[PDB]
Amino acid sequence: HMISLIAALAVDRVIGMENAMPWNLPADLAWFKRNTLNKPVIMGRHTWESIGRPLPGRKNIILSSQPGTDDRVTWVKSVDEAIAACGDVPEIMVIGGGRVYEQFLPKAQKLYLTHIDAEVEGDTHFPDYEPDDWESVFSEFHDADAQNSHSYCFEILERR
Ligand SMILES: NC(=O)c1ccc[n+]([C@@H]2O[C@H](COP(=O)([O-])OP(=O)(O)OC[C@H]3O[C@@H](n4cnc5c(N)ncnc54)[C@H](OP(=O)(O)O)[C@@H]3O)[C@@H](O)[C@H]2O)c1
Ligand SMILES: Nc1nc(=O)c2nc(CNc3ccc(C(=O)N[C@@H](CCC(=O)O)C(=O)O)cc3)cnc2[nH]1
Repeated sequence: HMISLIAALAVDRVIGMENAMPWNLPADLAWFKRNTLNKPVIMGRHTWESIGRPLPGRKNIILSSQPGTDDRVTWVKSVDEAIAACGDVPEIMVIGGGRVYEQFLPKAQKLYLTHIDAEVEGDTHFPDYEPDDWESVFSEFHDADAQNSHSYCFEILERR
């Protein structure tokens, strides 16, 4: 199989602020849905709380060292257990946040990254990955518009 990370990064790899997303980009949330639908998604407990409900049409797997508090999703206590709980699927999507991205990046073969042209204060960052390890296989830039207040670029990287 294959482990992929998907994330949206503002300037300086900022991904979060006070457990929220510090921007509003519906085209990027649409890209997120398109690339995770019908796949298992692994997330940390903070990100589970920031989303606030199960993502429909996906197997939601939550990492936490503590007992689960919601039977609509699957709770696991370690990275290996989270991968196992995904079953035999072609692609596992890891959807953050910072702590969880850092643990799965060495296992990932593919990164789905949106680069957002936005300056935001953040307390959470995407991990600092070695660019030599990754080949860009897809890149699509979009200007800001009436629905998306920042320009953004969709990128898919495959591990070399
Ligand atoms: N822009 C994006 O693409 C994106 C993606 C996701 C999230 N975010 C932002 O990221 C921020 C949250 O990221 P975060 O780094 O603060 O927290 P996180 O990684 O979402 O969750 C961290 C928690 O997950 C659990 N956990 C992680 N690894 C574990 C392991 N190996 N074994 C057991 N439990 C484990 C622990 O929960 P316990 O404390 O219960 O043990 C830990 O406290 C929020 O601001 C969110 O908005 C942005
Ligand atoms: N590219 C990317 N952008 C993000 O905003 C993102 N966010 C997370 C974590 N946070 C969230 C927050 C909300 C939703 C969400 O509501 N998605 C719904 C609505 C899709 C839409 O609005 O178009 C979904 O069904 O996927 C997903 C992830 C993880 N990876 C990401 N990856």
